Amino acid sequence: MKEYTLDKAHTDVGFKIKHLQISNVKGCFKDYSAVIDFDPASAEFKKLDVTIKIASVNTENQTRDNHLQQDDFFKAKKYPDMTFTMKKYEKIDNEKGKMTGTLTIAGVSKDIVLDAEIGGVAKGKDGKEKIGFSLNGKIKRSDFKFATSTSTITLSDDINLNIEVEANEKE
Amino acid sequence: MKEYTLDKAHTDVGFKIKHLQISNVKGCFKDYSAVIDFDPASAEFKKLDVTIKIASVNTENQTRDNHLQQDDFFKAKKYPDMTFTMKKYEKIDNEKGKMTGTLTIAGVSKDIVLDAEIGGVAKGKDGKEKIGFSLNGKIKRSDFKFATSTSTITLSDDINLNIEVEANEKE
Amino acid sequence: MKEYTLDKAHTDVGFKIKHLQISNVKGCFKDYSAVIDFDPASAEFKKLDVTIKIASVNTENQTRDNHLQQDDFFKAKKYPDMTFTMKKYEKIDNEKGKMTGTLTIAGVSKDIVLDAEIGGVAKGKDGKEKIGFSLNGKIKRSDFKFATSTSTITLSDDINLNIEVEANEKE
Amino acid sequence: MKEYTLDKAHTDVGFKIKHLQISNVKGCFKDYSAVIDFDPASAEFKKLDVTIKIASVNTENQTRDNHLQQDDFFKAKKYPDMTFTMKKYEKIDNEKGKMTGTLTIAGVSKDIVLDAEIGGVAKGKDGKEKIGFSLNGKIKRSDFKFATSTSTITLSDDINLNIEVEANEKE
Repeated sequence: MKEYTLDKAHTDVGFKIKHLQISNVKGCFKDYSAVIDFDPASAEFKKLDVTIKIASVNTENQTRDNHLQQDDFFKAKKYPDMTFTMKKYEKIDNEKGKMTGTLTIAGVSKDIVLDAEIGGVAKGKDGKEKIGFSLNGKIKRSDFKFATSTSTITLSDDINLNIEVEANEKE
Repeated sequence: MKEYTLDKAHTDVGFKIKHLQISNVKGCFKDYSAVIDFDPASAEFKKLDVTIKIASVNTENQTRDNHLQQDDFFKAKKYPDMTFTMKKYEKIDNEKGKMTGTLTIAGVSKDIVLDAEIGGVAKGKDGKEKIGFSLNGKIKRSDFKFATSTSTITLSDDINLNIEVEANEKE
Repeated sequence: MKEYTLDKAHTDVGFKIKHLQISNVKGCFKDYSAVIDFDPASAEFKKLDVTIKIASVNTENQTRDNHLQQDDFFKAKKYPDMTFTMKKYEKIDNEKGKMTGTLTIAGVSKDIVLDAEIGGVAKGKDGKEKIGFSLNGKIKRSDFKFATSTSTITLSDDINLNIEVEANEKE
Repeated sequence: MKEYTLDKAHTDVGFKIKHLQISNVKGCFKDYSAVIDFDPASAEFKKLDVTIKIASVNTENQTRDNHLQQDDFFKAKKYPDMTFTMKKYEKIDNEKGKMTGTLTIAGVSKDIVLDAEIGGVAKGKDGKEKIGFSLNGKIKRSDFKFATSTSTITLSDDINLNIEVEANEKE
């Protein structure tokens, strides 16, 4: 038997413990097209049709973006683009209305409601029109059989859409 | 009715989705004392008794460390220190043995097994002894009624102990 | 050395593994009062004020109901009842409208939107009026600092309200 | 405007909220073979080699068992059986020892340690030998690239082995 004294400098009294952390993935699409018909006399949308290139996704992370394109997500090879087609705008007042339309994600289509909020209608610098509005709403991955392999525990079943639009008149 | 064209520069086609991520909290204690009795003739521990100042915790994060001291964790005001007392060392070979002892966390005591691995026995520069060994083992929060408020989902019930020791002879 | 043969009848080749499962808690309140003013000429609500006795909760489970009354949830001793007060009904059509009101949970108050769906307006058997409608909407625990101790991982931050009402005229 | 009174009998003041629950899957295998060489003079194992038919899994649930056989788990078509081969038994005392061996799950092989606990050595009714022992240890899914598609959040990375054996002498 012999007695020792720790060398505190090369001793580590250590532990490891596993925890969960919840976080929002925020993202946009860099490339999309839209057709916008709007009547400032009555603050009603007449036609709103959007096409989004799945390829142009951006969640501030290079390799998750690539991963989004694969079979367990978008299947961008087979289904390059997602689309929204307005079917009905039901006015609440000049600032607010309920928009109903058909969303299509990887070939599966469902009708969704978005909350339209008109953040501002104007005549621009040059005397030609502008508008600024938002579309907001929650859709469920499950309604679109989207990313079915991934559990609703790991990744939320709810996707929150925030479409923020500025837009100028045509020709 | 009037037709518009998105201004892609001030338009954001955006989404938010919640996901979970698992991660290890790694930590040590900066301040502890120990008594170490070891027989290099037989590579057996004879006495190993450790006291750790809960206050000296470090998980590379200032405000979690403070939080660790509160009621839902250590209760460092009431129970300033955690202690380990060896009761039995059962040798496997010169490199390996099973250590049994009493761990006390916030006044609750349980007997635990650690896996002793002797990483090296030597005579130092000055002809006085040194040893380097590790103690490893898993303990359960639940066995110590520790952090009972926190679910075993958020934070794992299993804590992994890694004690890495270098140590020199006495007097 | 000696050779043995398993007795398959008293041998168990076993394993244990921990998994997570997501589930909806569904619940109602057995005891509440309400004041309902509604104009069948225009299908507009005029006044809707509800008081719910927290005590009368029911989630098909005896001991969770008790637990709901405690500090980490409702605090029913201090705050026996939750209340809803309509501030505005904005009509969409005769079947649908957006209801805005003040919800109060344990003394904290926030304005919420519910989706009113009029499932049917009638003159009853006896020539006196009836109506059947639903109020639906999502509120966030966090907006009401509700059950703050419980993580948004264990229990969802989103509560989904489904108020299903049948109701007859007065005097 | 007109005033109504709830019909409490056909009114439901309801809510839905999502929570997580952690649970142990307990399971065994109904069909396996083993070779057991053991020396009661010294309480040492000499050879222990086990083959388990993945097909014979049982987790008290019909359709999860089927699911276990598929690509995201066992791949029982390609890899019908898992195997354990003892490489070393290191004795602690007559009741306890550390067993090291090669586990093979779906063609991937790793060396694992089990804790042998001899629950009893005897001469049976007929004067022929019996033994009762347990093998216990934790293995990591990740070490065997097992069920890689499933997150370590949904399903724990740690599998706990409990092999409980009764066994009689040969010929």
